Amino acid sequence: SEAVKKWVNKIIEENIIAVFAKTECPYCIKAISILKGYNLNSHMHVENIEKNPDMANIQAYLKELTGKSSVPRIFINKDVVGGCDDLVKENDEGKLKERLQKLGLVN
Repeated sequence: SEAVKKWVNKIIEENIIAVFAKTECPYCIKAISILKGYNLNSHMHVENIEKNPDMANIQAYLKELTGKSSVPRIFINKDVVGGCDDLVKENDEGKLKERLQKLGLVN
């Protein structure tokens, strides 16, 4: 499906911070909360792909893009961050803040 791929692409390209998530997902909630803690709300889009008829297609495409089909899947300025664990590593090690500084998202 070109359609599914184009829809996912639009989400990643039109939002600096793009998070693909599912319903009642602790790690999705944690990742989104960490990102909102940097006051990134205005440039964040969260897509619940479980509430979607094409969940499997979306997950397969996210795996083609990132190596994993699991949610959360996190992109920042179209770059692959990965899952919540990747986000936690970047956050603890200063990489996330550097990412956001280069985007003028954090002082």
